[PDB]
Amino acid sequence: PRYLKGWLEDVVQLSLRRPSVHASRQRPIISLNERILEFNKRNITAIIAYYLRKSPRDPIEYAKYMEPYAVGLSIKTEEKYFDGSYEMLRKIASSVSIPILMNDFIVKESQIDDAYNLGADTVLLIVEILTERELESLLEYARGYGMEPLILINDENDLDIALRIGARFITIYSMNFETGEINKENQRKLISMIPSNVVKVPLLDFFEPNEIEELRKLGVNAFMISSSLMRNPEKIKELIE
Repeated sequence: PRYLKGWLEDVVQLSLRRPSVHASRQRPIISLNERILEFNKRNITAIIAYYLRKSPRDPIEYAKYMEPYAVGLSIKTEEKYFDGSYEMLRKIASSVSIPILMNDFIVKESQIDDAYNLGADTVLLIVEILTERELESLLEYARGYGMEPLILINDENDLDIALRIGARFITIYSMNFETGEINKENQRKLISMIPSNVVKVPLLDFFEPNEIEELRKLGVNAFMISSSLMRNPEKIKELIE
């Protein structure tokens, strides 16, 4: 990975030393990008429900609530800052039958092995914390499992590296990791720069209906929604309806 500052460097250090799990996988991969494409074809609004426990609700109950509606779940497995775990990942992936994104700070191959062995269907990769060669190598490694990883971009330089290595599945955070805040203006700009054959997923804390169709008409394939659904989980039924 690169050398970073602040909590993010602590997390990268922690991730580098994270022990690998001895679990072996319990069910097939349920492809997240492919299910999004299927939902697009069928005109079903595609929502990744984003859970996390803490940042710099019961996770199983959340996952079961969202299962009938979400295109996938994002499950945070970073431990120190987000209070995530591998065991919770495992127990969600064994409890619901929709795709699971392992949302973490992946800086080595064994973390992708951990994702596969725990039941996750794909992993997050973050351009900002990796070199281009690392990103490419981790991209190919994930694809070895049948996982198209979800590539996180925060700015146009991140986008350009993602496209340079051939990414096919991108999440647009447009986030300053120092503040945890999303630049929604930049997000719209970046979405408008991504080629049509890349599955594109903005992260939204809140939405309004106007905003959802304006983004759909920019070609967005799915929406990953955090705060609104933690507050009001029932909103995902409205989104599907």
